[PDB]
Amino acid sequence: MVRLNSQSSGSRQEGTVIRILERAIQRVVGTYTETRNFGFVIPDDKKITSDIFIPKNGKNGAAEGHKVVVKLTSYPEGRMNAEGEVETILGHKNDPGIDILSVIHKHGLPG
RNA sequence: GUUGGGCACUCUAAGGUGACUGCCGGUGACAAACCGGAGGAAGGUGGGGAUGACGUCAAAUCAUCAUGCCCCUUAUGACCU
Repeated sequence: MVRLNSQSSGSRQEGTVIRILERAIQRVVGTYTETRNFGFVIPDDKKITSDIFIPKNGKNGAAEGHKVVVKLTSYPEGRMNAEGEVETILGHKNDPGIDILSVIHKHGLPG
């Protein structure tokens, strides 16, 4: 649900998200990255602007540069990013056919 | 510590070493960089003080001092209370 702002700064009508009724995204594919004490995953859907925090026990074997599926445990809240767990490792992002395989996982196509 | 007690530690202060993106992940010209690893007291210009250029104000000082020419020169010298 979106509240309608009285003033628009442009041609189109502006609005603010007041409430979330239904959550669409529950899985996110991306590229895993390893920091010192925690992971992240950079989402292939760039419409997800924020990097998904992976806690160290959610890594499940994912190395640097591996395309990974990630299940959302939490959503973003304030300035905190979304956290998750690596559900699947696809492989490395430079391996032939992982590009397409990443698509197959992004939509949730049958294996 | 008061005393014997080597003197360990601490302190004192001479002489050294120590940080360099050096090394390791990513990233990116395969480089630089950047992001984050470690190690270390210290992390990415260690932190402070010291040491700049050519400037102009005929800026200020003859009550720092000195000073060419003036003036005072039994006083514009000097001494006391």
